[PDB]
Amino acid sequence: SCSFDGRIAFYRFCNLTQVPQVLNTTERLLLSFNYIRTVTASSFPFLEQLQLLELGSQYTPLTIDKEAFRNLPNLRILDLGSSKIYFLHPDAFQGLFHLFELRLYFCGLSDAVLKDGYFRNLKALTRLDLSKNQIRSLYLHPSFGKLNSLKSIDFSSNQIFLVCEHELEPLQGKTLSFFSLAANSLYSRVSVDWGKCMNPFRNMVLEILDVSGNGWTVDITGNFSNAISKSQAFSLILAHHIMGAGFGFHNIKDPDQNTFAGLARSSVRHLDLSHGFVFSLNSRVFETLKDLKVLNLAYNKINKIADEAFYGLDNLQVLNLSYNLLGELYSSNFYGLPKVAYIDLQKNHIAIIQDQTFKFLEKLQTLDLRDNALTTIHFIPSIPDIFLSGNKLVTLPKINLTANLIHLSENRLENLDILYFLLRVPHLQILILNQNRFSSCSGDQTPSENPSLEQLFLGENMLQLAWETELCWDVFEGLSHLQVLYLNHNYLNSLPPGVFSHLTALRGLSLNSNRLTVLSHNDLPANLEILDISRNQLLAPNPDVFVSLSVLDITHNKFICECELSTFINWLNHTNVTIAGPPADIYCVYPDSFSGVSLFSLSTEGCFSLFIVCTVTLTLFLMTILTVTKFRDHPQGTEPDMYKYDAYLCFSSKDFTWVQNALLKHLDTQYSDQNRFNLCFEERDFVPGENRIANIQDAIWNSRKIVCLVSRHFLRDGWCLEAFSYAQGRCLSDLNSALIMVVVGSLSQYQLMKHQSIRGFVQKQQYLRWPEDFQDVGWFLHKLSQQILKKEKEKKK
Amino acid sequence: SCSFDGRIAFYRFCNLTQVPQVLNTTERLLLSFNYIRTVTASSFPFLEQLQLLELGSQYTPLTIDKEAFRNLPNLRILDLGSSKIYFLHPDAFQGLFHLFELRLYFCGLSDAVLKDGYFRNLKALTRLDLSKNQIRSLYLHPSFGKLNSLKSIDFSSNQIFLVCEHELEPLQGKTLSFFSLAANSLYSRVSVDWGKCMNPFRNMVLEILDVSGNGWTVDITGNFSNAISKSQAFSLILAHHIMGAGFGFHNIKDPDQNTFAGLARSSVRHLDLSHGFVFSLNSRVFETLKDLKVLNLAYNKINKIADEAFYGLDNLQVLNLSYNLLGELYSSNFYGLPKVAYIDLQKNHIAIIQDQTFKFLEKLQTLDLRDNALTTIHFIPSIPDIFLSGNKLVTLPKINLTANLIHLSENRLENLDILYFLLRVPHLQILILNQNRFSSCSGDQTPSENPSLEQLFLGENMLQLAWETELCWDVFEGLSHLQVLYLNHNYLNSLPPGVFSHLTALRGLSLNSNRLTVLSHNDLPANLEILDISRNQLLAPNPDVFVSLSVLDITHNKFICECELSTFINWLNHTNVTIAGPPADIYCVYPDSFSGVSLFSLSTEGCFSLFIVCTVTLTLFLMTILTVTKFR
Ligand SMILES: *[C@@H]1O[C@H](CO[C@@H]2O[C@@H](C)[C@@H](O)[C@@H](O)[C@@H]2O)[C@@H](O)[C@H](O)[C@H]1NC(C)=O
Ligand SMILES: *[C@@H]1O[C@H](CO[C@@H]2O[C@@H](C)[C@@H](O)[C@@H](O)[C@@H]2O)[C@@H](O)[C@H](O)[C@H]1NC(C)=O
Ligand SMILES: *[C@@H]1O[C@H](CO[C@@H]2O[C@@H](C)[C@@H](O)[C@@H](O)[C@@H]2O)[C@@H](O)[C@H](O)[C@H]1NC(C)=O
Ligand SMILES: *[C@@H]1O[C@H](CO[C@@H]2O[C@@H](C)[C@@H](O)[C@@H](O)[C@@H]2O)[C@@H](O)[C@H](O)[C@H]1NC(C)=O
Ligand SMILES: *[C@@H]1O[C@H](CO[C@@H]2O[C@@H](C)[C@@H](O)[C@@H](O)[C@@H]2O)[C@@H](O)[C@H](O)[C@H]1NC(C)=O
Ligand SMILES: *[C@@H]1O[C@H](CO[C@@H]2O[C@@H](C)[C@@H](O)[C@@H](O)[C@@H]2O)[C@@H](O)[C@H](O)[C@H]1NC(C)=O
Ligand SMILES: *[C@@H]1O[C@H](CO[C@@H]2O[C@@H](C)[C@@H](O)[C@@H](O)[C@@H]2O)[C@@H](O)[C@H](O)[C@H]1NC(C)=O
Ligand SMILES: *[C@@H]1O[C@H](CO[C@@H]2O[C@@H](C)[C@@H](O)[C@@H](O)[C@@H]2O)[C@@H](O)[C@H](O)[C@H]1NC(C)=O
Ligand SMILES: *[C@@H]1O[C@H](CO[C@@H]2O[C@@H](C)[C@@H](O)[C@@H](O)[C@@H]2O)[C@@H](O)[C@H](O)[C@H]1NC(C)=O
Ligand SMILES: *[C@@H]1O[C@H](CO[C@@H]2O[C@@H](C)[C@@H](O)[C@@H](O)[C@@H]2O)[C@@H](O)[C@H](O)[C@H]1NC(C)=O
Ligand SMILES: *[C@@H]1O[C@H](CO[C@@H]2O[C@@H](C)[C@@H](O)[C@@H](O)[C@@H]2O)[C@@H](O)[C@H](O)[C@H]1NC(C)=O
Ligand SMILES: *[C@@H]1O[C@H](CO[C@@H]2O[C@@H](C)[C@@H](O)[C@@H](O)[C@@H]2O)[C@@H](O)[C@H](O)[C@H]1NC(C)=O
Ligand SMILES: *[C@@H]1O[C@H](CO[C@@H]2O[C@@H](C)[C@@H](O)[C@@H](O)[C@@H]2O)[C@@H](O)[C@H](O)[C@H]1NC(C)=O
Ligand SMILES: *[C@@H]1O[C@H](CO[C@@H]2O[C@@H](C)[C@@H](O)[C@@H](O)[C@@H]2O)[C@@H](O)[C@H](O)[C@H]1NC(C)=O
Repeated sequence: SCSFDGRIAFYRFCNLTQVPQVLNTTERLLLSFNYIRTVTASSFPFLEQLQLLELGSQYTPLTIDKEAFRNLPNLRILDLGSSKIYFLHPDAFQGLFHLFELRLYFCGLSDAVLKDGYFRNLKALTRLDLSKNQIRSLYLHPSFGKLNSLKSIDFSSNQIFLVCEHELEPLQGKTLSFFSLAANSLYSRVSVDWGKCMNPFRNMVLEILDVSGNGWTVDITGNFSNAISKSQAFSLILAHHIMGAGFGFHNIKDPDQNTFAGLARSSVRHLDLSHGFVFSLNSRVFETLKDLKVLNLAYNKINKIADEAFYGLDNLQVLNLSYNLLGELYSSNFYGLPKVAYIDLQKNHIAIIQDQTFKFLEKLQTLDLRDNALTTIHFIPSIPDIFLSGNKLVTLPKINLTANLIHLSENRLENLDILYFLLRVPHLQILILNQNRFSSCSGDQTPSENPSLEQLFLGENMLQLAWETELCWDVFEGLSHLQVLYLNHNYLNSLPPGVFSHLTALRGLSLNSNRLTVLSHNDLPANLEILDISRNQLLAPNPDVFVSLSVLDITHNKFICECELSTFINWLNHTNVTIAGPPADIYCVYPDSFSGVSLFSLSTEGCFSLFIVCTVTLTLFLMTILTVTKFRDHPQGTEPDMYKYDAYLCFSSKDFTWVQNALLKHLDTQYSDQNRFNLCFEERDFVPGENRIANIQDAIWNSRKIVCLVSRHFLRDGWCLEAFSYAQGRCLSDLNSALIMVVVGSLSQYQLMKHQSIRGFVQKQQYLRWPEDFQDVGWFLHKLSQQILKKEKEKKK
Repeated sequence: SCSFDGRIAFYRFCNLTQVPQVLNTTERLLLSFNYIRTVTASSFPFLEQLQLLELGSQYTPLTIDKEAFRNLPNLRILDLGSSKIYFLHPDAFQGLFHLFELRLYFCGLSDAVLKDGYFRNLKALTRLDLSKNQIRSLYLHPSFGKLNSLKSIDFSSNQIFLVCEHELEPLQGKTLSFFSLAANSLYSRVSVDWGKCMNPFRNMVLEILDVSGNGWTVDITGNFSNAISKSQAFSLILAHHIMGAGFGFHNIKDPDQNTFAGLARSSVRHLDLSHGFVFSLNSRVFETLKDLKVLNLAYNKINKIADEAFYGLDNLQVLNLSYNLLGELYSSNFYGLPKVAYIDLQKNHIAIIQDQTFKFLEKLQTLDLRDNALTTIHFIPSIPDIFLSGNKLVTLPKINLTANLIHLSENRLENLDILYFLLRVPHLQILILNQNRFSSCSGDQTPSENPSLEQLFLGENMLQLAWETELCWDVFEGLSHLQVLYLNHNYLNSLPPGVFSHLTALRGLSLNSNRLTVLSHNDLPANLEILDISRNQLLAPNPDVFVSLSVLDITHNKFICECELSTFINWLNHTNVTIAGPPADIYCVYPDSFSGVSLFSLSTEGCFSLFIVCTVTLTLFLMTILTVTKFR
């Protein structure tokens, strides 16, 4: 099983009938590599909370009866992969109301025609997949008309030879409906129809159109381009064929001219050539298609790049050149792409990038160069974010203010390319430097000019000898990451106190996997929440302790447990458990006799054992069964009746910003995993079956208390339903702890209409107003967590 | 210190001068993560029986003087790793007579040229290593001529651009000397010399030749393959480059035909492609090389294999295909490998193996398939030994007499695959079955026909309900291993006496971690030396005792130290100390007052150290209910 109570998997166990042992709350069920064959009615009346029900995977089903999936309303998707169904029953998929996708990969369609298909009662049917089938006719059945949510379909590996006009009637029937027609993928078609009254693709807007391998020869694939004329399609991928680019080159230099002749009239926006194995890319390829807003080239082997190659693209935006470089490069790649913005040159084998490379550009706002090249920045436009990982030594950078994001992982940098790069990016926020193997660290000429520096990781790297200078002297909110910096403790003994002096808004410093001997403590910062210290050789105490410190990781370190240092072992004990890390991962090293004991067990004695270990286990057994009772909200299971909630939160819709961020989060954070402090709502947990006013009525009985949030808006339409209820039937008295008033905002007097119950709970004056200052934020949470846990007043007098 | 008197290790202690506290008999000294810098004469006149003296590891040695290692004749190896020496003194390594290997990993050679090197007085110098250096010239100094014991050297991460003929003169001087030239590994070379009177590798037999990453482009690397022509090399690894196989494919389809052109003349015997990241394996790769006596493909990612893929290999023997499977498989992989014998398909991800897989084979004598596939034996030739572990349910086996060794660990077997597989292996000797989780145990249809059965371990498994039948009725010298078999004590009561009946030449039976209630004793075997009995719930004595029993393990068991069973507690005593196990690990369980006391301390009476703790625990359990309800 993957997850307890929810996710259960059964990967090949050879069962005959379904598994009943599973619970009814199982949301993700997986039955594959098994056999059931005959699927009779009432198959799964057990589970009713399913979503991911991957049934069909080589389950070799022979037939399918009706009422198979009747008790599966919340059924999201169903994957009938590699199945062999012969008989298809009309009312088999009945009851599936929330069915979106449906994978019918190799369902064994011996009954090719889709007319007999039964996907009419599937309105939420979005992505209906049909691959590895034997469909002969592309003729869309009238049932597609009802399919409004139908967004994508993948017709691949079927058959379909001719594509008449009459086979596209339901298409023109819908005025607004996206359609990712992924047909003609790995087929054996021959010809199609053209002309007629209206072209088969005339007055028809499609989302996506794939033609991954259509014909056998270039001569028969030209007629098809004459039928796709006058068609408004977003994308159009011509993959698995084009081995070379050019004026209009595909295979043979003679019939390759009639191809672009039909796509010239149509205004193509997106053109992709993935897995096309384009060796050479001749001069001027996309010239007829200037309306190409976005292009795509994934997994290729480009080598011929002319200065007139990308010409024609007057308005390009996106362009992913993923794995298609290597084999030298020239100067000025994109000379005709001023409006370019996003480019993805991930995973390549470029040697050395020249100076003038990213010439004639301006609107470039995102440069992703993962494992691209040796990187040489000189004429790189205003790009806010850039990714440069998996590289080597980098040369002088050249960027501007616009750069607010930048990444550098798994590299080999120096103290030059980092200084100048930061000199003009005060808008920088996130920055990463993991496993860069820093060579030399300057005194203060590397991380200069960067006030808004938020994230800054310096893990796995080396410095000039050891840390002995302050680099972060201008970084206020600098969250550093010092993981194994190979720092020699000899120079760390006289560590400059002016390093952790400027840092005032530090969230947490992580000094782990390091190699120090004396753990200095400069508690100048006051916003430090954590300090990870593990895999070290520390053994030195310090009276100076931070104020906001809470979680101090100090596990697995060379601790000397003898009579020499008794002041250090004394500090860690005085710091209570509230200020310490897992005691379980702390053992003494130096001691040969005693090895594997936590510091919170060693005896502080100055330099009969069976009695010692027998008395201490008794003293342990004297307190551990005396403090768990005392130490360990109001238990719902001990309540007289059966209440489901602790407090019903009554509020307004305009004041959701507070009830959703502060109130709920501060009352749910405690005993969250224990699910003890539950809150009743009116929109999160309701009954459609029920009435508005009464929805609150039931919430009163179920909840232990009622904590409303009176406001200048809560009176406008939140009290209009409450006051009316108090008139007829009474429930909440005056001086009872059952009701708790909370004033989030001062409410005037003119707002109060003729309601007599609103001014009744204000007369008693027992509300909990929201403090204005931030220092008072806590005294409110105290009482807000008290009055509710308070025992309700009894009925007797 | 690792071992008393001999092995002492000082891992990061920060000490200027060497540790004088060590003894003279210290054979293994480890001084790393420290600092000494100036190494003056008479460094270690204390220790004189050293062998493993790893000195240099980031010890940042600035300079080195003479007479440093004078008092270290028995000094075997020295590893100066990650060091930074500037000045090299000629007579620095004097006195080393038994110095074999020498690791100079990143010694910081600011004085690149090796002419200034001083390794003449080192005759025992076998494996001289020089990695991560800055050597520019491959020119071998005349000093190599004296190095007769010089077997291997690793020239990696240096510089070396051109490899002339004149840089390979000391080689031709020696008529008999193995040399594992591991040069050109991660360099930045460009070209070499060709033609001339004689080729640079003409009339020169080498043991090993590594070229892990040489050029930058396929074009410049083709010149190198034309200079290595006519060379008698035992091995030749082309690693970290070939991302695809084929008729002679490497990178670009045009300049990859001139590669095999030069290696065609030279008769290659060993060809390895480790860490090559070979994805696709086209048809017919090694065709020009038919003299390849042995092959090797370690750490690769082979998706699919063609039928004519392994074509060309006429006389193959060894073939370690370690971690390079997954991605479906076809029928008849090695159709052209009759003479193949040893193959290593360790660590792979194969779903199911077809019927006809090991077709056209015969001289296969050792099949190692550690964590290979679901294993489906059908057309397997005469293979004496085979290793099948880290697998799942195994189907009907098909082997012959030739199989004398077989292993099965960490699996899920039944009573079918073990029966038939044993029906034709009377020559079997060793057999392991640790953690196989046996499903159903047959009465006598599983361990049949196997007289020469020597080792037979049945640790961690299950049987039909419990042990209640004699399986080893034909196994004479069968050394069983019964560790935790989940045997229910209810059926163990009527344990068939005919189980330990046939077993006469038994060395020792291990009945540990089990869960029996009564310990029976059928002393029929007269050769049983030992009988491990621990982690059980036994409490039954028996007059029948073996004769050759010496060590009887009987610790950590549910023993009832009361007045009920007095005959059992009286037996373990008469059996003397010579026939017993560690009394220290024997404590009473059932009792609550008398707890934690060895059977050889209990008194036999009819119905004082561990007594005071039983009284102080009561007094503190009485004085507590008193002062708790009062305090807080
Ligand atoms: C999973 O299925 C196992 C196999 O069930 C059947 O076993 C015999 C009787 C044959 O008829 C075979 O075709 C069947 O597959 C069960 O033993 C097992 O109990 C099942 N798991 C559950 C739900 O307990
Ligand atoms: C699993 O769920 C089964 C069906 O539960 C309910 O049955 C009736 C009472 C209706 O209220 C219906 O809406 C529900 O589906 C139970 O019969 C069964 O006891 C459950 N399994 C467990 C946990 O016992
Ligand atoms: C492309 O279409 C061309 C014209 O097809 C038909 O030719 C005659 C039979 C007319 O009467 C009418 O049916 C059409 O105009 C073909 O000559 C050519 O072969 C086609 N290309 C292919 C698919 O091979
Ligand atoms: C850039 O292109 C990326 C890859 O696109 C495709 O992803 C799948 C469907 C493959 O099977 C293959 O055909 C392509 O590689 C996208 O993930 C990314 O969204 C694209 N950039 C944009 C516009 O966001
Ligand atoms: C980076 O910015 C340089 C300076 O641009 C501006 O100069 C004057 C006009 C002021 O308005 C000032 O605030 C600006 O900083 C440009 O000269 C330079 O071309 C830019 N770098 C690039 C992308 O070439
Ligand atoms: C150790 O902890 C002592 C108690 O701290 C807290 O005291 C009140 C406010 C309670 O809410 C309680 O639960 C807490 O444990 C401190 O008085 C003492 O200063 C601490 N030791 C140190 C590090 O000085
Ligand atoms: C745990 O620490 C105990 C108390 O620590 C401190 O002792 C003195 C020096 C006081 O002035 C005050 O700071 C604290 O109360 C020790 O009594 C005890 O032995 C320690 N436990 C262990 C691990 O032995
Ligand atoms: C190990 O070395 C310890 C100290 O050695 C050095 O002492 C001075 C000269 C400083 O430069 C210091 O940084 C060095 O670490 C000794 O105290 C110790 O006794 C030595 N270990 C032994 C052999 O007992
Ligand atoms: C270690 O050995 C030192 C030298 O002892 C001997 O000196 C002359 C006589 C030679 O025969 C030489 O081979 C011998 O090693 C001693 O000074 C020293 O005490 C010894 N260390 C110990 C074990 O105390
Ligand atoms: C490989 O060698 C090519 C030409 O080989 C010879 O070069 C000199 C010695 C001439 O005088 C003549 O003997 C030959 O033509 C170069 O064209 C080629 O660039 C070299 N490979 C590299 C490093 O690119
Ligand atoms: C079979 O191959 C085994 C391991 O292969 C590799 O050995 C060396 C070169 C290392 O690079 C290692 O990482 C590899 O796994 C050998 O142990 C074995 O000797 C080879 N078979 C032979 C011929 O004996
Ligand atoms: C296993 O052995 C079978 C029998 O081989 C022999 O048959 C006659 C000729 C006698 O000489 C007898 O002693 C031998 O046992 C073969 O038929 C069979 O092919 C072998 N199994 C394999 C590897 O296919
Ligand atoms: C150890 O055992 C000694 C011998 O016990 C029995 O002596 C007679 C009565 C025979 O019947 C024979 O079966 C046994 O050997 C005791 O005398 C001695 O008390 C024992 N030691 C202890 C634990 O007290
Ligand atoms: C117990 O051992 C008795 C004699 O003890 C042995 O005495 C001498 C001769 C040495 O061999 C010494 O090692 C022995 O401990 C036997 O008389 C007696 O039969 C043994 N008890 C049993 C198990 O029957």
